[PDB]
Amino acid sequence: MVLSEGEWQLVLHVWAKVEADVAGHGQDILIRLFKSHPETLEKFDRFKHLKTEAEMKASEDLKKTGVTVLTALGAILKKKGHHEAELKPLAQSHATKHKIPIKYLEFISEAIIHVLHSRHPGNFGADAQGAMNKALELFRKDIAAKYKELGYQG
Ligand code: HEM
Repeated sequence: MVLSEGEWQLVLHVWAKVEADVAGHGQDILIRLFKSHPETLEKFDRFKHLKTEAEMKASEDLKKTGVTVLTALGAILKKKGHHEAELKPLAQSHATKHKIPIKYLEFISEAIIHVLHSRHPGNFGADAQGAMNKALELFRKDIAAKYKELGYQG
């Protein structure tokens, strides 16, 4: 697929707001994911044991991971499609080391869209949510293709 420049503009415009508070958006998105699809919290050996949202909010580890995720995703979105090199290392560790199914990446894409919408309603109308969705779908289609080349396709 190929996003038009106007769609990338809408995606990078709302992402610039996310970047004013990366750690906070990171926390929100992961808790959103773990509350919605708790089985995903099992993939994290570091803080699998967290029982409640309050515990999750107080975990420094969870907040660092959220920043690592968002920093890596933002470097991929900024490429505007030319992300081949950033994807490789990412696909290899999630398919071989952590064993993350494509399905789970759909769940987090869903959590990212939920949070942008709640935090940024003015910059996240229907056209901007459509563009973000296109950008995340593109990301998942290329990572799934790389999983396949790596022998995992989950
Ligand atoms: C926007 C999607 C995602 C991005 C960009 C992302 C990015 C990253 C990055 C950069 C790291 C650190 C380096 C590495 O291990 O390769 C990481 C580690 C990890 N990721 Fe992801 N990830 C994504 C989705 C997920 C999902 C959906 C799961 C879980 C259901 C997952 C599970 C993990 C685990 C278990 C680790 C290790 C955590 C720790 O021990 O430090 N990731 N991820």
